Amino acid sequence: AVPPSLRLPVIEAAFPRQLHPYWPKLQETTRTWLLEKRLMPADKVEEYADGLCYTDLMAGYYLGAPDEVLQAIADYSAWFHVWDDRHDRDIVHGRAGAWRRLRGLLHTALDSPGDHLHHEDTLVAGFADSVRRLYAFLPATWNARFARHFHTVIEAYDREFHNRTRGIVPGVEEYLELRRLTFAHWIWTDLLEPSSGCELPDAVRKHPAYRRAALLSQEFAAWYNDLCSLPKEIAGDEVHNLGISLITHHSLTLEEAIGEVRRRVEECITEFLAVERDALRFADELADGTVRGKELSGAVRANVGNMRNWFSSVYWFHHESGRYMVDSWDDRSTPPYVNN
Ligand SMILES: NCCC(O)(P(=O)(O)O)P(=O)(O)O
Ligand SMILES: [Mg+2]
Ligand SMILES: [Mg+2]
Ligand SMILES: [Mg+2]
Repeated sequence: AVPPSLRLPVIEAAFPRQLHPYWPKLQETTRTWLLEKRLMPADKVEEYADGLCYTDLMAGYYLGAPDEVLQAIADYSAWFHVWDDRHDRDIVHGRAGAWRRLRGLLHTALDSPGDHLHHEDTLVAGFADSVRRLYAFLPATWNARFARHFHTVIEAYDREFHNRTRGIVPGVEEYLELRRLTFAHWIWTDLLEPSSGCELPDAVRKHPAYRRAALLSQEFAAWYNDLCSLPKEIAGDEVHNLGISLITHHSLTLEEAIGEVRRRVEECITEFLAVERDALRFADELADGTVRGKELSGAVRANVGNMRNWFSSVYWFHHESGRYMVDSWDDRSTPPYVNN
């Protein structure tokens, strides 16, 4: 089971895990994609890819997604972790120019992914393949919203690059704002929509209950990552972690900061339970007797159900994934699955 310091009894009792039926094929298809797109060396794909559990993380989240939608999401999620690793290595090795050029290419490819499917930088070509596929499911209005959100994510990664190269730890509130962008809260929230087959109108997805449920699902996922990834992040000189901000700016000991992060995570769960009632009541209200109302109600219900599924998927991912097993590495500062 889960060690006491990381255990969340409410998740275990009230957020039962779910798994999408396409998971076995999803796992192998993403492994093949990482190999074919040269996002990881063949030996590292064979030794670590399945053990990283990226497809499991998505298959526990976007329940009900069409298989091809889930495949594009899973490829994107694996890509997103490889990009996190590249960013980290560029920082560690002082590759400011390589990072700046990658950042510019990602902004361009995000707006024009088809143009970049055969780019010489394999990380850019793999990004472009996953994004072009994500852009084929819903109207171009959704694509434009995904792009606006991801442009903001890329710039948050750039701010992290500057923080780490200058040895700056953000303040707590600065960190919490930044973390909604580096974790890509609004991208995961956008991806609920192709998974349930419907672009939600602005009036629906901006309803306060939908917005707050979406926010709390992501805050839990990001801050539980902070709690569980703290050991590897301290070992890797990462500065972006709520516990690190608390130690640096509020004078907490390691133990005190861990307890504070845990309490904030636990409160996300019970705040989510309150707002979920309101979001499901809104879903009921959307079912106004019309065909479109039934469609919107069902989509909102499926999306809020997946906001709930994110809690359990993220919880178990952190205990299953090889990504965080720092105690097993020869060099605690260099995870074996990254290209160093
Ligand atoms: N979400 C991507 C990877 C992370 O969660 P990880 O802790 O590096 O796995 P980050 O903290 O960098 O956001
Ligand atoms: Mg990271
Ligand atoms: Mg990161
Ligand atoms: Mg982390």
